[PDB]
Amino acid sequence: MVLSEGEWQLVLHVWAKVEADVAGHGQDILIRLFKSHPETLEKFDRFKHLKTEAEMKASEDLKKQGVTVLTALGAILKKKGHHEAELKPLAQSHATKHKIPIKYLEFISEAIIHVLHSRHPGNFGADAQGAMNKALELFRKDIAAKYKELGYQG
Ligand code: HEM
Repeated sequence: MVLSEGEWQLVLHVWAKVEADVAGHGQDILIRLFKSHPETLEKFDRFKHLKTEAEMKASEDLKKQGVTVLTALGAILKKKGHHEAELKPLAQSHATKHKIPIKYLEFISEAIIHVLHSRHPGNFGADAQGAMNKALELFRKDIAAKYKELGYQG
């Protein structure tokens, strides 16, 4: 798949809004993820013990990982599909170190779209959400194909 320049623009516009508060959005997304798909929290050795949303919210470690996730994602989106270099190390660690099934990347994709919709209704209408969704689908597709080359699930 391939996004048009129109589509990239919709994604980068809402993204520029996200980047006004990386840590806040990170936290919101990860929390959404953990609340919606609690099995995912188990993958995080450092924060697997967190029992409630309040505990999630007060975790400095959780807030650091949200910033890490978003910074890496942002760098990929800003590539506008030319992300081969960035995907390599992410695919390797997620497939062989962390062991993250594609299914889990679909779950965070869902948390991403949920938070953007909630926080940026003005810049996240139906066309922008379509474009975001295509952007993440490309990402997931390309990561799935690297998983396969690495010898893991796809
Ligand atoms: C938006 C898709 C994702 C991005 C861009 C992302 C990015 C990253 C980055 C940049 C790191 C640190 C470097 C590394 O280990 O490669 C990281 C670590 C990690 N990721 Fe992700 N990740 C994503 C999805 C997920 C999901 C869905 C999970 C689990 C459900 C996951 C689990 C982990 C874990 C367990 C680590 C190590 C945390 C620690 O330091 O113990 N990742 N991720």
